[PDB]
Amino acid sequence: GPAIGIDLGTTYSCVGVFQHGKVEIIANDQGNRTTPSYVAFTDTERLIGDAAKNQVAMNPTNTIFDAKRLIGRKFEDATVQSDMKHWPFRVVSEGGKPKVQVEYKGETKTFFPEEISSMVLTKMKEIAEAYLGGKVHSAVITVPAYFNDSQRQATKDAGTITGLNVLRIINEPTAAAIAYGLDKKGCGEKNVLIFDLGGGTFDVSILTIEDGIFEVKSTAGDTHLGGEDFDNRMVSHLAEEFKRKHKKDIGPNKRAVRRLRTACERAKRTLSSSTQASIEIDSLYEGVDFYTSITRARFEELNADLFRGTLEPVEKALRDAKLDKGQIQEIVLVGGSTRIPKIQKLLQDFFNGKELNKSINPDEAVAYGAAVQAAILIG
Ligand SMILES: Cc1n[nH]c(C)c1C(=O)O
Ligand SMILES: Cc1n[nH]c(C)c1C(=O)O
Repeated sequence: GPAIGIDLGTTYSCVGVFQHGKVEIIANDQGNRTTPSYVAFTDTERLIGDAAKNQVAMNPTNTIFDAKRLIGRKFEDATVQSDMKHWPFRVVSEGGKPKVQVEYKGETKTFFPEEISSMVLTKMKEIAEAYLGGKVHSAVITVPAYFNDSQRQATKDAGTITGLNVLRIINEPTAAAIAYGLDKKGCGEKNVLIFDLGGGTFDVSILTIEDGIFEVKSTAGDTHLGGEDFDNRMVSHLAEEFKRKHKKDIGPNKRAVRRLRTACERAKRTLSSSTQASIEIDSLYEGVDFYTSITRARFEELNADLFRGTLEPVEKALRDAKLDKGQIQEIVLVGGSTRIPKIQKLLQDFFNGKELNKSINPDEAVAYGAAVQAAILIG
């Protein structure tokens, strides 16, 4: 082909290739194995991916993210009207469809959600082409299992605009199950729970798999819960610590809070493999450094409700599928937040000690399965 898989994610995207019998997940030009689903418009240029996310603080009204929350919807939809209230960018209506409105080269422009997503897809396509050489022609692109046909078709339109032959739109939990070979493992029916906790969304899906055929039995979750919520908890804790030690409230100061959040995001990643993380911020406020450290136990304490709370969508997906938790044959971890040991422990204890499918980087599992599926389709 080449055989290409794209996870077009709400805040991050991932691209993989199936080559010499195996998947390789592809790092972008900054060496990052996942790429922000971000597009920024400036006085001179259109930035995509890491370049767009890196200047977001400097240009928030013209930096688009979350276009996946708009794609395939109507402007009048309850979710659109609700989501709009939390974005720093303007959303407007054209023929009843939402468009983002930005400043670009000193003029006002509007873009359909599939136009922003096509720009993200083009960046993923060029990432794959730098890695492979030559041109990428086709891709499997994934969507959430709860997406309707307008959302699916608008995702496909993004691919068409990019100039990709979209071989198939497949469900994200389905691609994760394919990554683990669960359609080929021990071939009756398998009940598979996919536990997908990303940066800003939480999706639980129950699939059945039989003779290589997938059926979505139930979906549950929280469309506004992710890793960013855990970082908010750490930011409040550490802002209070800075106040206690240095008698300075950084709360009213946008830059000090943003820099604290950057340190907290990085600390949280380290806490997935170490029991402590060090914060090293130079001149956080009024020339006062903030060098400190945080333990894993403290991180878990600050997030006790949020982590334990992820089991309620698990219980609801089971009740909707009319399954007892003992009837799940496979559990798959997806999304960067599933690396958190306390989340893995809670999920494993809920499932009476059952081992978790977790050996694939969870932020890459969806693109990994999409790349396998692409290989099958091109043959
Ligand atoms: C680049 C690119 N890919 N898709 C679109 C719509 C664009 C653009 O217009 O810049
Ligand atoms: C990487 C990483 N390690 N731990 C976490 C929570 C992540 C992530 O990507 O969110």
